[PDB]
Amino acid sequence: ADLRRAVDTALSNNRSLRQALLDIEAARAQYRIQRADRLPSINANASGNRQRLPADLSQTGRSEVTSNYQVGLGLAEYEVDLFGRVRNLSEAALETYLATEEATRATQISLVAEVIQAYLTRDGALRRMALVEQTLDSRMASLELVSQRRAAGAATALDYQEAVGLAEQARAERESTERQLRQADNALVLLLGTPDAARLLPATPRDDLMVLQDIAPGTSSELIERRPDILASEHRLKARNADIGAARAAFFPRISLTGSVGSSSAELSGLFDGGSRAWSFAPTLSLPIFAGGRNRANLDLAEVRQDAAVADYEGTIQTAFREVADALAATDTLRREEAARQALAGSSEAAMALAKARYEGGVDDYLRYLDAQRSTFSNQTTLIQISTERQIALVDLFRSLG
Amino acid sequence: ADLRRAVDTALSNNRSLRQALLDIEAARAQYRIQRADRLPSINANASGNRQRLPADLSQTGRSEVTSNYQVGLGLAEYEVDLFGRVRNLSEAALETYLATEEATRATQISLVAEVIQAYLTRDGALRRMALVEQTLDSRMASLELVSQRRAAGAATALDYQEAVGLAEQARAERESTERQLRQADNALVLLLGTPDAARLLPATPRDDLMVLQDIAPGTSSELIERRPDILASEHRLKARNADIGAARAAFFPRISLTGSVGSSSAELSGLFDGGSRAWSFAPTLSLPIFAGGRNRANLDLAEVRQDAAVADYEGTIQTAFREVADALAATDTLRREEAARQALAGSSEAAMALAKARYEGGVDDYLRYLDAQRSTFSNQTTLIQISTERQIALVDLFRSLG
Amino acid sequence: ADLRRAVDTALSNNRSLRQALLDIEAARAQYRIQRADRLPSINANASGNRQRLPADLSQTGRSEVTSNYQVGLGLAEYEVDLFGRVRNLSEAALETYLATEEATRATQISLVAEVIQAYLTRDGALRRMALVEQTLDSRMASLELVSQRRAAGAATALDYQEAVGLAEQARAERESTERQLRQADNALVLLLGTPDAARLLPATPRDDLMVLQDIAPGTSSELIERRPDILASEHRLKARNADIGAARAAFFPRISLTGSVGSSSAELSGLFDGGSRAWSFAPTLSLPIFAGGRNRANLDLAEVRQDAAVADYEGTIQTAFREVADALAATDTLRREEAARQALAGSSEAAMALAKARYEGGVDDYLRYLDAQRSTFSNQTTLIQISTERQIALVDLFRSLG
Repeated sequence: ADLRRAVDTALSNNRSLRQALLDIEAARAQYRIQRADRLPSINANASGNRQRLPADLSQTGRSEVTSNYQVGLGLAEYEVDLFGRVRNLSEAALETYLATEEATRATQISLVAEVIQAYLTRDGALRRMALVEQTLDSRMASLELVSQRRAAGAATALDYQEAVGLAEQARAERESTERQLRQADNALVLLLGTPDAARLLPATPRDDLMVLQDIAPGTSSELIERRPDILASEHRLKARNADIGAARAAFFPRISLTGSVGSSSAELSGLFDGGSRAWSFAPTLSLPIFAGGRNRANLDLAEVRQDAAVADYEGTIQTAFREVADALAATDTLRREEAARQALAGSSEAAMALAKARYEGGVDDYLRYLDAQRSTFSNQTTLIQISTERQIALVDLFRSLG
Repeated sequence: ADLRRAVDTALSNNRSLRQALLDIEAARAQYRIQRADRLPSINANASGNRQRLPADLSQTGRSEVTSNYQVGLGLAEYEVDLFGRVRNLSEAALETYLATEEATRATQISLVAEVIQAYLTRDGALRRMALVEQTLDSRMASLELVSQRRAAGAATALDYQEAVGLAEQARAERESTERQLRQADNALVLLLGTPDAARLLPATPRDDLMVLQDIAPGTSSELIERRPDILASEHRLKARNADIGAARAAFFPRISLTGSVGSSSAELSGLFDGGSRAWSFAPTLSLPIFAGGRNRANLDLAEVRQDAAVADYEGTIQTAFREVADALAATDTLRREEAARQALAGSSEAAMALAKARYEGGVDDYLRYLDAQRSTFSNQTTLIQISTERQIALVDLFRSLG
Repeated sequence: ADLRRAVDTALSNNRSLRQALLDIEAARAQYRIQRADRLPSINANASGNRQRLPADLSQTGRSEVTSNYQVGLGLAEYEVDLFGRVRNLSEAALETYLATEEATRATQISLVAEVIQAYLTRDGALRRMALVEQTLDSRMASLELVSQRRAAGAATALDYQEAVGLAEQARAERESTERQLRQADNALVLLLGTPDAARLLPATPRDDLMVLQDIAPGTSSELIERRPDILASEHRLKARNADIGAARAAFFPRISLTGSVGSSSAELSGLFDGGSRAWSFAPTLSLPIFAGGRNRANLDLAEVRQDAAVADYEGTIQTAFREVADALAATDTLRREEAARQALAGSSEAAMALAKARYEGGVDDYLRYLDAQRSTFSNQTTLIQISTERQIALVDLFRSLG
């Protein structure tokens, strides 16, 4: 329940997700930029050229100056396309935008998985703190009791020293778990991206289930169509195919019309006089009859780049298969390992029942009971470690499946 | 033996390796592109310009219309190079291609190293599974025996509980080793890059020698001459020197030759008529007498980049030296460590022989013999871990030596 | 004291630091390139064009050939700016240079941190070697003593075997510590960057204070004003905020002045004749009245990029906060953990003193005294790991604080 709230807070507030969404907007931006090329590029051109062979003659000087002033609209190099290398670049940018969309979706999924994993780590750390704190209390009781035994003379100073060492070891273990818990809290507050994230998280552990325990892997073909990074690789491959199309179109002759319409006169005063509405059409065909590789090696470059995109697609698919298979193996083995560790914890708890029965029966002293307590609580905390690690493995499996 | 088969399968099928050779074909294509600039670049130009000062007059209107149609060949701004800045870019691309060749060779070497290391890890994991399976069988034997002793009343429930806990601990250990083995298989499958990779590997481990156990490091100068990434950095430094040459050439005047040949007429009907075989010839000397840093800042940028390439080359040399030194230290220490661990395993085996002699002699019960079994089994698997890690260290040493 | 010498050697000699400094020189050069655009770009242009409708007529042929030769200076497209898009690019280059300065400062401080951490690791490894060497000596002494006891028939071969195994385990531990020490030495010599770096480091550990033990974190705002990476992110944000200004200026009309001055003649002989001193001076107003998204998408791309820079700045702030919080938590918990471990080491020391008193008193065996020595040396060496890790945590806290 709180996982959903934390994930919502992250998606609303995490900075890396905002960066990814802005990458989305920028991909749309250059897609629009490239798409603008297909449409006419007409601009208002107001140019005045003063050219003359002798010197001086400024501001209507005494010479044969020709001062042309061309003011009007100009079609700035339209490229009508037989194959649409402009169009090829256009849907190449479109494929880049789609790949960016898939990549941002993958980043969102990864951020959610990190949030859940850090949450689970924090919960496990809280449980381990309860366990280690009460184990240190058990060691303190044992140390005090051995201290009384030595004071009464029934114990050597060596036993007091070893009890002191055991208490120190318990303190060091508690310090290590405290450090782990603080690191987990800081990681969570970073992932949530809000300075009040320490207020949105519960202060105590709970035994409530948080993530679904059984997840069906399905087939590899389904994973191909659902995992975002594979989709991103597919879209990049499509973009590289678009680049191959552009390179192929570059072979063929390119025809461009340069147009203009406006006024022109030999003097500035006649700029807005009748009879100067000039125009210029200039269709031009360029075709390199011998490229020398200038156009060909571009084609081979695009070809090999598309092949590299194919290889990248295959490699990403294989990596995703590797990752999901690892997650499945980890989840299965960890389910069995947690079953074994739960059986072990139950065994130590049975030892608790027996040792307590003996102690209350006056057969075993308090030292044996406390030793049993420490044993069972060590077993319980090494159970919590495995449970947390299994939950993290489940989250990784969910992330891998998309 | 099967290691070479796995390496062949990887080099034939690995997707990242195919990506590397595709990067080499791309780099070669890029060099071809840059080399095409040195050779003449002519193109067939067919242009028709129609211009007139008043408006309308479309399709031979009544005015002083000026229509020009030029159809023919044209040399598009040849740069006659006194310093060969085009040539400088040429062998800069060539050095980039050679550096990419060295980098791809290094990637192939790394792929081989990972394949070998993963395969060794799989072998060690198989041995560890044998070890842990028999350790768990020992634990269950002792558990059943203690269960019988409790049933007969000769043992407390505490002993039965601790035997249960030990069996659970062994089961958890077996689950951990199973997880490790599955992950190793998955990594090997990914490295081989084929869905049938599980058929190219043996289901059982072998004690045969696998990789050469002693490798001579030689001298540092040799490591400079053989290691592929060092060669890549050297070729990149040579490329940066060629860039410095190009920037120096940019200071000097450039001779730009532009020419054309074809037909020109005032009307469309007269394009293919006699007496229109026009031609152009326009050499140009572009030399910026005051660059303002436009050409000088390019220069110290190139010199700074060449110095940075020098620093990178030295840093890569030092990194390779660190890697080979680390690999040598690891190999030596691990040889001695495996000697110690083999001595320890032999010691546990001798203790096994003595405990078995006692048990068959009727002096020690079965529990002591089973305890000796578990002890020797743990020692033997700790030996296998060191042996596997030493093999991995040898492979890392080979990889770092090129 | 030797830390200052080592870090000075690093800054003088480390190849990655020299790489960063050459990166600053490159960034300064790239800014000089961009700043050169604001200033006039004049060009000594010497061009000769020969064009005529019929064929042949080369070298003063018999036709209407026109041979125009222009030799002289030329102002190559001065862009007088109403908003300063060139000025905006200059500001962007300056911001990039400042960001690179902060990044290089960050690389320097990180290099210092790694040098100090490696040096601390080397010192701790030396202490651990002393400890493990004497632990192994104790194991060999116990092994010899048990061997002599067995030879006299007072011990079973089982005790000899277990003593042998213990000695082997101690040897394996010694090999592991030797490997760690060698790796630390190699890392240190790589960080220092000189072949004679191992000459510059002492071969013995020392107990003096090494870095300041208490460091005050201060406020978050102060860290915002001191950490180099956050300053680099701020400068990159400023660069993008100049890019958005450049894109905004791209909307507005831009004026270019193309000028020239020199000689013109219809024949080569008359190039240096009187009255040929010609010139041209040509306003051009370029303004796209209908961009079609060509400029508008550039504008929103700049907006999106600046927003992404804002997100980057915030994310880096949060990352720095996470790092300093982790460092503080680690330092505090590690201070308490080292206190506990020192108490434990003192406890084992007192236990060894008691065991020695008993042994010299003839009550305890030499085996008991040797075991007490081994226990105290194990506690003392596990103290050194905590102390070294605490020192490394302090260095990390210093690094994260800038």
